[PDB]
Amino acid sequence: GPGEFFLPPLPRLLPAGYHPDAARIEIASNGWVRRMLADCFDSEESLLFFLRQRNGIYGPLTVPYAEADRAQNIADWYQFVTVIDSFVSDEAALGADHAAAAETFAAVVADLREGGAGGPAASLYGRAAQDLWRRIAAGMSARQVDRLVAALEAFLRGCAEEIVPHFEACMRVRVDSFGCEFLELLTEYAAEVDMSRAATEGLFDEVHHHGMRQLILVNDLLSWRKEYAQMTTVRVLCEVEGLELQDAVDRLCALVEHHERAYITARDAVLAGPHGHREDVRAYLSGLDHLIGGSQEFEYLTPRYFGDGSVWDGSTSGWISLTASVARFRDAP
Amino acid sequence: GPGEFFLPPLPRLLPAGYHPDAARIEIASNGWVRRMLADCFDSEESLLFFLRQRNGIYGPLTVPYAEADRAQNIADWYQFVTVIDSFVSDEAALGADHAAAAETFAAVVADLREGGAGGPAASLYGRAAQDLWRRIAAGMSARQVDRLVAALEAFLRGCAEEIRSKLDKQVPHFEACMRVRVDSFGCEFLELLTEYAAEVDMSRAATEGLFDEVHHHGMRQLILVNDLLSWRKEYAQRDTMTTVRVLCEVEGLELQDAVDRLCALVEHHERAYITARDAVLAGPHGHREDVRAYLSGLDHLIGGSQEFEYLTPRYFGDGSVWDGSTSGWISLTASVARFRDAPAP
Ligand code: NA
Ligand code: NA
Ligand code: NA
Repeated sequence: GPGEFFLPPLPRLLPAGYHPDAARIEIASNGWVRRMLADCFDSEESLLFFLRQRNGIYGPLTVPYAEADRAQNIADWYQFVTVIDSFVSDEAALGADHAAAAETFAAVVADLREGGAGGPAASLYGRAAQDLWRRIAAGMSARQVDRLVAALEAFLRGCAEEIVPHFEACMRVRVDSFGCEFLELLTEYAAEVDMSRAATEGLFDEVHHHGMRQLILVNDLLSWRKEYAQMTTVRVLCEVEGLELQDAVDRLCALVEHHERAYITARDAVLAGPHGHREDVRAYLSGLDHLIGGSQEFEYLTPRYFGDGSVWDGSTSGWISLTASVARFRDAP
Repeated sequence: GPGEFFLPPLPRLLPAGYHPDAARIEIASNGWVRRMLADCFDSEESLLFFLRQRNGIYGPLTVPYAEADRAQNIADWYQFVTVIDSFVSDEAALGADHAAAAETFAAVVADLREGGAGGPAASLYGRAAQDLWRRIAAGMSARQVDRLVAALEAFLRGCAEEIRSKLDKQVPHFEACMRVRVDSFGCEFLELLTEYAAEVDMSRAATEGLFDEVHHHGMRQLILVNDLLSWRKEYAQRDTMTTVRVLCEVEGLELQDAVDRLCALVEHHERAYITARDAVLAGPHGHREDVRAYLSGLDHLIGGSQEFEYLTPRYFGDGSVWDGSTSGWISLTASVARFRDAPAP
């Protein structure tokens, strides 16, 4: 096996800012995870393992421009989806199997839209979902709440089902599963805009295609240690195309740059076009800029990817152990 | 011995603010610790144990009003002082007889005194101290630089007295404990660094004793809160210089009685700090922008130090993650601790 690969400097063209309250939001998010989601963990050990991933600072890194309340709401949302994704591992815990998922999660979310706790199916996470719905729905248009309903249903269905021929079919499945519709809706929420109409008309089809593909590729690169040990572009290149790891990494880093520059081109085309003068469109596009820059800053930071025990030292390029329990970028092999 | 104690709600009357770049300053401060101090630790794994304590967020929690560069300088200083404190506090690293202790300690003293010298340092502590001195002394008046020299000397005198208290197996009476800890806690450092962060020079006012009451009560508040939040980690260790040990072993109090007494004392000194501060603010210097900036700086030092001490795994155990709770039952025996609303049955 390789045991060690080199991650070169990535373009990092887009703003990566921290919310002015990022450190405090991470702690208050951690507090909310204990209060609302403790029962999803089989012990204090498992909860703290999760809290050590610092998932609570993702929100403030993606929406550094947002009002503190909305930044807290998004930080708690992302911890919530990560807990349910990673730690709610039983059809009993989630409230449905793959068979029952559709009509079950339709009724859970129907109940949440009404201000309830999503009923017996949602027993270990419905108080959590209710608290987030209360906070977030209040600052959303009714169209946005329709979209949140569909987004949360798909997410829980996606979870129930979880219990390639080529690279592009990998990209298609990574895009369908990354939660892009959530990210897009929450970007609108943070920026206090409603892009519901412009988005159905396809104004953002190109910026979303490149934006989300950049997010996914950066994520596949920085999550490769975690995934190697457990559906990802790195695995497709190595196994389906038979590339050496370093060649796969080099290919994916160049692909990050392709989609990053193409995102900027496509964003600039909307800014130059007949909706580009609109302030809400500008605010949304700045939102996506900070989501893309901030997600990558977050992905360097998290012990979810560098191993429980790791503490980021700010290094972003160099040699990294594929296998070691705890990793960091070293300036030599 | 008791297995737990109850920490009642403390007054928490003073502002605990985070620097707007706090998260980022912590990471960069972790980077400085690896670049300058990696070789102070026995391994990568002991370096990570130290980095997991989040000592890098102390700076941004105590000078949230400062410019980012000065906040970074203070963040790095506090991490460095925490390393020095853990080395001199460690009988194995230092020596557990006078002779061996004194030789090791003399090397630490000589290394840190290289900080403000003209020739390059050879030691790990010397190069770290030189780096921090060059960054900080650049933002200081000549009088503040002399005071920085005196602050290091005060800190080292205090460390020497804490070391001797272990060697001689002697718990000080409360007033001798507080008198040592004003040195060992680095109060002169914190005062000067608070002027530096606020970009003021209080050298003249301090010489005239404008802040004697403000300092007396504010520093006592800081030391007492630190003693309460550090007890979990200090309780099994021996002859350490903490008022919890003074009240238990010198004055014969049961742990919970000692804790309750020290919480009453935190509130005494915290209210006396606010009264003393308000007197300066109402007095013939109280309109001065620099005086007001300094006292606002001490408010944030006092509030932020307490916030930091609740969050750090240095106190709540490696692997702990603060949930924001500030009062309740705390285990002395658990490998990780947090405040609970019931005792262990
Ligand atoms: Na902050
Ligand atoms: Na996980
Ligand atoms: Na690192």
